[PDB]
Formats: sequence, structure tokens, C-alpha cells
Amino acid sequence: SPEFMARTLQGEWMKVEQKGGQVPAPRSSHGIAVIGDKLYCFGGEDPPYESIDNDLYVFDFNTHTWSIAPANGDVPKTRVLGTRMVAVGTKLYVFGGRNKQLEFEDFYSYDTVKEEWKFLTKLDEKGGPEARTFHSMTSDENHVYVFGGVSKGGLNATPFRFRTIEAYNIAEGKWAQLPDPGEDFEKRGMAGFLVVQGKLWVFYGFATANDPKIPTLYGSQDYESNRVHCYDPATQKWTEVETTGFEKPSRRSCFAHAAVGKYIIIFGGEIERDPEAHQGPGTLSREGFALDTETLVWERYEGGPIKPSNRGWVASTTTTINGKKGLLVHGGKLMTNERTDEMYFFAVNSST
Amino acid sequence: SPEFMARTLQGEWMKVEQKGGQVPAPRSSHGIAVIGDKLYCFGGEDPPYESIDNDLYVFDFNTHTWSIAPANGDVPKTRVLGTRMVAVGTKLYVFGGRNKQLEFEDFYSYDTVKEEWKFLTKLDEKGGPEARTFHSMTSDENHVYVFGGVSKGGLNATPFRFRTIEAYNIAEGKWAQLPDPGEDFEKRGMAGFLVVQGKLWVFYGFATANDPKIPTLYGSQDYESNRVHCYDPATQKWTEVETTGFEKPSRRSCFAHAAVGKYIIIFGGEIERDPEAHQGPGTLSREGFALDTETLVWERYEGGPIKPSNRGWVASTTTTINGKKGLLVHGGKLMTNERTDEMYFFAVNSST
Ligand code: NA
Ligand code: NA
Repeated sequence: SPEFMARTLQGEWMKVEQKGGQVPAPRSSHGIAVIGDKLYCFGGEDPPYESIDNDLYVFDFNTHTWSIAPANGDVPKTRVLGTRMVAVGTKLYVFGGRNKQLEFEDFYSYDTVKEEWKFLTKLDEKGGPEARTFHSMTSDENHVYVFGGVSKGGLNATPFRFRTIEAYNIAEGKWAQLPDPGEDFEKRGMAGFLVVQGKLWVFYGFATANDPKIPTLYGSQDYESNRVHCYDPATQKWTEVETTGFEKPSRRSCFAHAAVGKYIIIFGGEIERDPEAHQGPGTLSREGFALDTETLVWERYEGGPIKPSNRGWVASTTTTINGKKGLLVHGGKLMTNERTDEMYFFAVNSST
Repeated sequence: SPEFMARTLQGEWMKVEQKGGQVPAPRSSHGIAVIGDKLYCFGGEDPPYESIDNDLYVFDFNTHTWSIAPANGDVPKTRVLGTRMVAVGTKLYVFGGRNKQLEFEDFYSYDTVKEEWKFLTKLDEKGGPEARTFHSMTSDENHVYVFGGVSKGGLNATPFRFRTIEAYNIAEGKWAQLPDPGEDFEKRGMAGFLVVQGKLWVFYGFATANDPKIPTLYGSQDYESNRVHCYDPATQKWTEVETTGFEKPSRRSCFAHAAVGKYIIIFGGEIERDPEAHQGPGTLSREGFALDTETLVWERYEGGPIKPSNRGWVASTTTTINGKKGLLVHGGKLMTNERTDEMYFFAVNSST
């Protein structure tokens, strides 16, 4: 064991070459997911507060080219920002997001084999999953999960944030809300949300305050979280997790995140609020951190000469490229306040 | 007492109008100080790693115009970056900084009445104050104080950081090193350093690691500090100060800072390292924080519609403008990596 400590999580940052095709306009606040060797991309924001399109873009990692998936079936009726998309088996699932006119996307699947959309659930109905934007999503073998986000405004309410998870059982075609973690747990948008070794992790994100003593900043108490909780479906219990380390990341939201084995791997994110909400970029991070969910220790990671610049509001997912599992980062906004079309992959080398 | 908490330190950010005159080129890593209604400016960096000039620029707050002070006497022989300047009585004191060729500025005064420079001390001599760059400075009635910074490289050493304070007794014309705070105290450059209600405060800054277990980032263990110490000249004792608050600022260096009554007031700063040291801007903050040195509580402050953008490596000082004490911020680098000529003043309204 050398005197000087080398970093534990080792890997390489790579910029993914995009050769061409029907390439998506730059975007933030969108959803991506991978099935096999293909990345799917839906939704997005650019310019600020404006949605863009409702095409389903497909990037092939072997050919490094983009195409547009056939727009068959129940094509999603709204072009949205603040949306998310996950993959389970050969289907993609899109939930929520909204446009500037406050119309929210309902719940749809896309069958990548038959190449068709299916409308699955109308949101915001009595006893069903609510309309949400800037929520987070993850999935496992038989569920799509939605955490947090911001609600739809109505006559007698302004939008608020959620602290709940809605779970869609794919085989049964049924939604259920998971146990509510209660008042000590922050309602948040753009939080980290992942299945890791069978359990659900909710971490960091952009929180509603539950304390009138927290002073406002730019007229709102809203702040960046650094808290971490775990839900075990096997027992249906919530626990708050104390995480440690000299390099524990400062409070942040809107970051790339993925699970690789025991690691939660993040990159970028909003570390300071913009004075004008989402109009400007606030302050965005250029750093990557990983949490060992077994030891509960955070450490930064580095990936060689390729260093992605400051960014947040990216789409992210886990995939495997050239036999390496890792964190895929696509799009987002930069400190120039421009959207980017850049795609980066942190390829993990060490054991997980 | 209302249910919802208003901010304690209240004030107004103002952009100081600069009408014209012999206006200084944009710069970071320079020194400013005020005597009466005049701001003095010396040194600076632009482009990265390059010094600029050795003029003493003078801004009159009543006329809002710049001039160049007569270059009489022992004009400082080197154009430097990483320099600092303080005012005591009607004299300015310039210490250190270096140029790209690793020549360091010695210790000079400028007499604002007689309008002449005097060479006071050759640095880096046996038993005397060392050559330093990226040190911090403050002063009181009869002393100029230098804290931290980076040393001059020689044959058998690379530059290192200091954890000591050198104190120049103006009346006696003599330097002395203050008690060394020891190994648990971080050697730092670009740290906060102020006299507050008679005591010396050292806070945050850019630290050398004293633990081979801290992993390197971009090839160096160097990291941003969040520690706070106080030295009382009356007893000659050091104490580490535990500061608190939900809005305690994340680790940072290279920030604007000033003392107003019981408050240490800061703005901006490097919150993430650049991959290439000082070549790029790293990640810079757009937030202001204040520490009540009596209660030891940190809180953010806000100043109305004028919100200075992300910046660090600014020059800063305390002054009074239109009967309001506050924090003066001049120059620095922006997240575009450009230097700025902008000048901002946070005018304090509440009791201190
Ligand atoms: Na394939
Ligand atoms: Na005057």
C-alpha cells in the first residue's frame, strides 16, 4: 500500500463521436435511455423555458450516427421540457414534463421492436400518478419509478414539489405510490434517483424548504440539497443515509447520475442558483463524484485528459460501451447559457 | 418577530460608475486600497500568467474618474501579478507578487501627500520577510500584515505555501514574524485575511495538503479551505474558530473580502479548481456571505437588483461611499476567462 493515496474509482472520460445523420438540436432538461447498442433521446429545452420537438431520436453506438424512430402509434401529443425517459426490456417509458403553456406529457411507452408508441396513463387523475415536471426517474426489471418534481398549477394552488415515488408495475399495468418518507424528507426536483443493487436511492437535488427560518434567496427559500435516503422494496422501509468523506460534494442538483455496481456516479450540476430561476445558468459544476453505497464514502473521480466543461440539466444514464460500464452524459446547458449537443461517457475500469 | 426570517445583514449592491480618465486595463490578481475619497490600484494579471504595468492608478469617488499618480521616488522595479496593497494613514504599502520571469516585488510605500515611492525592504533576505506571491494582506494603525502565499523557487526547492504572518511595524520600520500557528493550520494562498475589532482573522483560501491520504486532483493535492482562525495581538495566541449556519459557504479561495464592524463580508471566489491551474477560470461563485464574528454564524447577503456575476481573483477592500461602510470589489476574472474592469460596492445598511 503506497504512502500516497491513488483514487479508488478509476476510469476514462471519452467524448462520444457523433458522425451525423438526423442529429438532434441541442437541448437540456430531456430524457435519454439505452437499449442494446442504441441511445434514445426525447424532449428538451432551448431557448430557456421553451420546448423543442417530440421526435424520438436514436443514436447507434456502433455506427456513431443518429436517426429518428418511426412516429407510429399514439405519438406523444405535447413537445415537452423537464421530461424523463427510462428503458425496461425493449420498451422505453416517457413520463411528464411540460411545455410553456403548462400542458404536461402523459405516460407513454415506445416499443423499439415494433416501432410504435402506446398511450398508457393519463396523469393527474383521481387516485393516479400526478402530472410532474423536473421529476427524476429510474427503473428495474418490472417497474418504472418517478420521484419528486414539480406539480401542475391549478386555480387554488401554485405548483409545489413532491417527496413521493410513483411506481408503475409493467406486468400488471398498474401504478402505486410507495410509502411516503414523511416531513423530515425533502421535496425535490432534479434529484438523483437510482436503483442500486436492488434498493432505491434518492440523493441531493433542488429542495423546498420546510422551515420559515431559512431565509429566501432571490425571493424563494428553495435551496440545493445534500441529503441521501434509501428505500428497500423488500421491507418497504425508508432510511436516511449518512455519507462521508473529505470529498463529499457540496450541495447540488440537476447533475448527471448513474449506478454502476455499488457506485452512484455523478457529474456536473447546479451548485448555485441563478438569480432568474432557469433563465440563466446559475453556477454549474465541472466535477465528478462517486458514492460507494457499501462504505458510504464519497470521492471525486478523474478520467484522464478529456475533461467535460461545466454543465448541468443534462440527460444521463448507465450503459456499456466497448465492454465498459459507465456514466453517459448528453446535452445540458453550459456556463455560457447555451445548450450543447455534446455526449460524454465515463468508462469505469475498477471493480464495482 | 415575524414567522419568516428576513436576512440580518442588509445592504445594497451598486455598480460604481467609471466616467473615464486614465483608466486601468482590465486585471485580476492585483491590489487596491482607499485613502479618503480615493481608490488606489497597483499590479495585475492579464492574459493568464502575464503581468501588465507598474503605474499607480487613482480613482476619485467624488468625480468618478481615474488618473495616474506621479511616478516619483523609488518606482517599483517589476510589473507584477499576485500582489497586494494596503493603506495606513496617508501611505500605501505594496508587498510581493511576481512576474512571469519569477522576479518578485520588494516592499515599497507610496506617500499620497508628497506623491512619491520609497523602497522599504528587500525581500527574501536572511532574517527578513520572504518573497511571496498570492499572499493576503491587511493592516491596522501601526502595522502592515502579510499572510500566506507562495514562495520563490530556488535551486533546491520548488515554491511552497506559507502559514505564517509577517508584521511590519510602521513607526519602528521593522518586520517581525508573528507566532507560527503550527502544523494543524493550513498553509494557504489567496486566503481571507482581515483585522476585525482588533484581532486578526485568517479564513478559507487555497491550501497545501498535509496528508498523503488526500488524493490528488489534476495532479496536485491542493484544495479549497473552509477553516477559520483568529490571532489576538493582545495575548499573542491563536485559536481555531468553529463557525456555523445553514448558509455556511462551501470551500473557496480568491474571493472579495472586507471587515465592517463585527462582520467579515465576502463575495465570489474560486469554488472549483481549474484543470490547468490559473490558465482557465475553474468555477467561480456569484454569491456573497457574511460571518458575524461575535455569534460565529454565517449567512448569505443580498443587495437588491444589482447582482455581480461570477468572479474571482478580484481586488477588494473596505471603504465608505455616501456615508455607508461596505465591501469594494474591483477587477478579477469572469467565467468567460476574461478580465473585467468592473467595480462594485456592497453598501451596508444594518448595524455592525
Ligand atoms: Na448490437
Ligand atoms: Na474628500
